[PDB]
Amino acid sequence: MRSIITQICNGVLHGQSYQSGSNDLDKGNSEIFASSLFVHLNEQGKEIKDSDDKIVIGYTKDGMAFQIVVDGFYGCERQAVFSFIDNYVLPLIDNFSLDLTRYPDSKKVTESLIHTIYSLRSKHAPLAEFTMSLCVTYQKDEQLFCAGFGIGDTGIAIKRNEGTIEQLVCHTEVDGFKDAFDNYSSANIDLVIERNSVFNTKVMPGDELVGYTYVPPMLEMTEKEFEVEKRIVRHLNLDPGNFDDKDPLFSQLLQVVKSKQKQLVEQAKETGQIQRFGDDFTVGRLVIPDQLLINQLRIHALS
Ligand SMILES: [Cl-]
Ligand SMILES: [Cl-]
Ligand SMILES: [Cl-]
Ligand SMILES: [Cl-]
Ligand SMILES: [Cl-]
Ligand SMILES: [Cl-]
Ligand SMILES: [Cl-]
Ligand SMILES: [Cl-]
Ligand SMILES: [Cl-]
Ligand SMILES: [Cl-]
Ligand SMILES: [Cl-]
Ligand SMILES: [Cl-]
Ligand SMILES: [Cl-]
Ligand SMILES: [Mg+2]
Ligand SMILES: [Mg+2]
Repeated sequence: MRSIITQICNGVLHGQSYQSGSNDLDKGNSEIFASSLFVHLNEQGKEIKDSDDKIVIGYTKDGMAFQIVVDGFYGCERQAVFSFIDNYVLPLIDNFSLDLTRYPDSKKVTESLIHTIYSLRSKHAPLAEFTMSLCVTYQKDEQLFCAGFGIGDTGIAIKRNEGTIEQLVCHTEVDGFKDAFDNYSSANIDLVIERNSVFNTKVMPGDELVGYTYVPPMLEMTEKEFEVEKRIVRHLNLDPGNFDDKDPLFSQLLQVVKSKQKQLVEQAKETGQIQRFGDDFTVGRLVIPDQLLINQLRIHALS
């Protein structure tokens, strides 16, 4: 392993939360929070499974930043999922960044990467069934860019230095399907790619990527809905109307989620009825580095 991992979270045990803290190596540019928003009450309004989510954030040996957001389907497979990401996905990231620099069409480079990941999964990790988005930075033409993709229900948003929030990877929903890295979706990888998210964008130091496995659904908006041959596909974005330009997006998302979750739990308790809703909740932050930090990380990777 030549990449530098500054934050990692392999699930969290039921009933617990995880807050990573900052890592001094990348000057507090990366953090993870992991918990569960699952609520299950009896009729008293009294409370009644571990997380399958994983986030990895770090830098290649070339100092390029990456974030990987993963959501495993099934609790009995979670170690197969977490091992697959370590053993097969992470070693691809450095060459992905180099191929984005070296080839003219980022869309072809990313489609090739997605095909490779399904092939490795088939050959080496049949029990790793999971949705995933990822992104990496790369340098071209004396500027910095970020490219990646998501298949399934994880998302990646970006808060730009000037304060604008944009979606890079949307949460995709397809009627009657759960598109994913799994045996079933591998039958038509190119159709799966076409209806999910691939992106390529210029970034500046201080732009802030926020990856997440889940948010309470009233906090998303529908960016686009379209039909495929007949199923409806929905692209769901974090709704920027809940945010402002001052604090980091990671800070504001945790605050807006926690306020919404206290409202949901209060409503659920007061109904005098069984209630069950919510899911595992894992959030990663990655601030795009400046050149000085990129150079420091390259040195650290060598020594
Ligand atoms: Cl590695
Ligand atoms: Cl660590
Ligand atoms: Cl913990
Ligand atoms: Cl399960
Ligand atoms: Cl392969
Ligand atoms: Cl093989
Ligand atoms: Cl095998
Ligand atoms: Cl496996
Ligand atoms: Cl480009
Ligand atoms: Cl397969
Ligand atoms: Cl296909
Ligand atoms: Cl909505
Ligand atoms: Cl810079
Ligand atoms: Mg899920
Ligand atoms: Mg899951």
